[PDB]
Amino acid sequence: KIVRVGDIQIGNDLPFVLFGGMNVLESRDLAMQVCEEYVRVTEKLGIPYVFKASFDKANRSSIHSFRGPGLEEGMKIFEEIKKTFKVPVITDVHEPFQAQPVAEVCDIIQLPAFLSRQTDLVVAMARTNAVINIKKAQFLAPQEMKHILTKCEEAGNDRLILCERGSSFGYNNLVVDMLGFGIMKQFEYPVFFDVTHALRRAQVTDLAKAGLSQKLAGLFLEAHPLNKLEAFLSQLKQLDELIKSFP
Amino acid sequence: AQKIVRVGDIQIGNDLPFVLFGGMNVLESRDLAMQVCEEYVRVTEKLGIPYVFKASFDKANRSSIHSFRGPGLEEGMKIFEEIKKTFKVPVITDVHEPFQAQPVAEVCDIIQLPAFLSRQTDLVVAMARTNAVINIKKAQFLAPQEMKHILTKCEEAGNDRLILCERGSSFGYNNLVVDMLGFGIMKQFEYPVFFDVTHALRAQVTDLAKAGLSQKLAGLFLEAHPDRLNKLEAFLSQLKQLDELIKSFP
Amino acid sequence: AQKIVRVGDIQIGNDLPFVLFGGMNVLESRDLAMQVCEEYVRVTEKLGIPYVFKASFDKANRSSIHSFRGPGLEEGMKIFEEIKKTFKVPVITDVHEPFQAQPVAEVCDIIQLPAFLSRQTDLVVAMARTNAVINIKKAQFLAPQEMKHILTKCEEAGNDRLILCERGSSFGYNNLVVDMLGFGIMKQFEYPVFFDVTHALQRAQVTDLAKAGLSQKLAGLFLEAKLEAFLSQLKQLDELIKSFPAI
Amino acid sequence: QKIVRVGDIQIGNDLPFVLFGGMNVLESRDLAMQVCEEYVRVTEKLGIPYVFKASFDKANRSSIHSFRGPGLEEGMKIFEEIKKTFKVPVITDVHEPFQAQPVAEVCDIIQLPAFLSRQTDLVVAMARTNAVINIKKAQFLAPQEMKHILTKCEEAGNDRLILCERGSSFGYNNLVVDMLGFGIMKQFEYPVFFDVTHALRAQVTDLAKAGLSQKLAGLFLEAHPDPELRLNKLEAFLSQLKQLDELIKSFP
Repeated sequence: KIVRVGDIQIGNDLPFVLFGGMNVLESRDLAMQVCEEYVRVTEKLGIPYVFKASFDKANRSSIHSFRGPGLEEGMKIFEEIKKTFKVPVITDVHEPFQAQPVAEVCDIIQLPAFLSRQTDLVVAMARTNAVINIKKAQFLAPQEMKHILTKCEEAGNDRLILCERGSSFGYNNLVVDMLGFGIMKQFEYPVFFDVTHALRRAQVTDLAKAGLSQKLAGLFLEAHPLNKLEAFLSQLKQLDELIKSFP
Repeated sequence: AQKIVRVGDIQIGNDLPFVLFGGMNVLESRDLAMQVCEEYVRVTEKLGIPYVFKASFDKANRSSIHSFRGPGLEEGMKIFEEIKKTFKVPVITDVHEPFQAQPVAEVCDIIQLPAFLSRQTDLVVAMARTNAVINIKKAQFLAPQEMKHILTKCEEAGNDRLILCERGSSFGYNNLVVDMLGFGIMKQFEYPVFFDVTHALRAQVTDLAKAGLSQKLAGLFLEAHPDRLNKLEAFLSQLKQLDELIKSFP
Repeated sequence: AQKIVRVGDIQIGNDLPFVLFGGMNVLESRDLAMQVCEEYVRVTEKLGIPYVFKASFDKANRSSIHSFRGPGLEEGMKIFEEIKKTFKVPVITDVHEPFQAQPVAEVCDIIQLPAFLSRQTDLVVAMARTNAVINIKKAQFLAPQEMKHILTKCEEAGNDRLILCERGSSFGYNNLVVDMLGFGIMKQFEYPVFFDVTHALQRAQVTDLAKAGLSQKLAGLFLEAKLEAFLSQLKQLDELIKSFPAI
Repeated sequence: QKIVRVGDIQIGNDLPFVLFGGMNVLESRDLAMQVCEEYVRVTEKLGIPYVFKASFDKANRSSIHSFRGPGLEEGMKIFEEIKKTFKVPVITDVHEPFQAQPVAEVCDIIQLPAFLSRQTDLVVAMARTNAVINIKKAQFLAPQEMKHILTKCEEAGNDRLILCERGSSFGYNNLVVDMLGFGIMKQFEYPVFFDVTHALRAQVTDLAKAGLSQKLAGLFLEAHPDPELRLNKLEAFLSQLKQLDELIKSFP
């Protein structure tokens, strides 16, 4: 029900926790800059924070023309971010062997939606007793999440978080079914919602709001310099406080 | 520009406090309706929620024949006059055959175009004559953007007093999903945007209504019964609180 | 066991050769109604394909209050009487209001119950009372098994001369996808099942779907318009699929 | 319209359909050869080109425990037998990039799983082996989106591609097959297959007839001795499909 990561506490009954950061570690310079701006706002408003970014992008369109810095170099950037900002990090691992080294640097490891069924990957990630973030596949029903949490508990990892990213709706279109948050919460694991990955900036705000009204452990953001974050997160903190106060 | 629609002392719009279209599904008995309306008027007066009473006089799109449909038109419009007298408060019902558009609008301030029938011309025009306010139900197979053409018809049939209702969307077979992004898109057409929470499917109703209201909406559509009605106060409290928050955001 | 619906000297049935319900969208003009039907009778006569002329005397769902609607009831009937006289062919039309069911069923052999109006009791009942053939249109939001209620309504109201007709299902927004398994599911109710090839759209594409729909062993086709070559392939296909013993 | 040749088998949307049939997974050395033998007898007797189908690992499942298959090295020895015994090409699914290379050494056609059809590394590894790639269409991807994966293979060294249809997402835990999908995917000129058994009763029969009426290059079947399709009942059903394929193919 509650998941501790350093000193940050994560639960559906607790104030929401930002998972914000980048799509991909472009450079060390941007990683630090993005991360610095995020801590500044979140510390101002009193929102517990974790830095998000991939080191590897699987779904690219070229043999080698930019998945990001890779396992060795990405890990060195996460290591520097942890030093400077004393903040937990989160990244997603793609191949089974990477889970072990990555869990040593990264506090939370993410389980990509497309690969969420692959047994071997699940187990590799569970072995590391680091906290696993299960991304919910767009062709999957909330009930199906139970089996993914089971393999995890059977491999002896019971620090798990569900992160919703929207269901498939006809061709190419996605819809976020809000009743799914509820069905997922019965599993007693913290639930998150990925807002940027579920689809102007008007939409992102509306959808983020609509997610927190369902009473969630937290949120995903890929923002990039944005720097209009203060107005946005404050409304969310206000709403979340209202929402979590309800019997 | 955002649009404001006015009825018997009531301000309905996307930027204003949310309005309740609440009552019962169908007019079962002249007595039961009073009961329900009474309980509604108590909580709404308290919470400062502009309330309109809601109930259909005929359940046409029935599942089976010989099933209870309701009191019919005339029988039913009487029961509407009684609630309207006793509780001094507007009424909304759905009208199914074009001919009944005028008698009904004599009694009811607001008339509701049923989803299945939203596409068909004769009835739309018939409601637009009555210079009443037309509650347009969105159908589960219509895209939000497609609401534009129903808006257009009514405007061109001589009514500019319009509300859109979201009722849900088709999601495989016998399942409905409510796209939150839809409200954004419909809000652009100006005209208040309401949400039917009941007909979008216990406590899933509370979740869904909360999700709705976060989108900054003109009002809710909602159904209750003594066999539910009892836990109305606790439910609308939270909602109003949240609405107070969303509507104050700059 | 499977039901045969008999209209004129024509048999309709999921086992009997397919029947074309071909014709036009709206009765544009008398002369234009005659022309289309002439071309249909000739081409369907040449091949071995039972034919029934289809058309609307009223377009109730047109976008804009001012856009052409058709000849209306009395005028619409006079063009159907003329078609009957000239071509000695049964007709099908859709009925929009309860009071129409009788005068229409006096001229028209088959009456069609449009989707959207497909659940209104007062029209279904009105239409069943006329002892014409009911062509029940399948709504794109309604599951195939859901067609029992509409059938039952009709049966109770005193009419078992029924046909279900498939126009597609809602797939996300605006898109319609035709669930081939639907035909099996509706087939079990034993009334003749048709497919609306044209209204399953929004090309060669109409042809492909027509082929796919006919491979499921169907009472007929619903088509609006080399028509001759189109049907000839379909006639051959219908012949192959219908000679197949059960596996 | 391209034509993919494997051994003496022509594969193509204008050509006679090709059966990619076998079983779900290599439950054993024995059961493999029993399924293959039945397919081969009915194949020769009907004269329909045939490619044996079996997975060597069931990489995703519900529970971690128990059965997933023989494994890579074990599983390929079965494929060694089957090739040697019955003179028939084989097809399996590759799940990780390091596998594509030793899998192609034995299997004539490799299958890029639906879920992993987007992950570049697997695609590239496979396209290096020059063996035929059968790209599974993802349940959440529009037929139009199959161009990018084709382009990833062809720009990578390999233009011997098959597309495959497994059904699209239709609500929760439920699928529909879009028939207009076939005619869209065909516009890319590679051959297009339908996986009737992954698209979900004898309603597999009905789907296959539905697919084959779209003038496809071919089709997927799984059949078993005892389901915990029936392996002994293929002839009457494959026969019906050939007469239908022969018809659909003859049309101008």
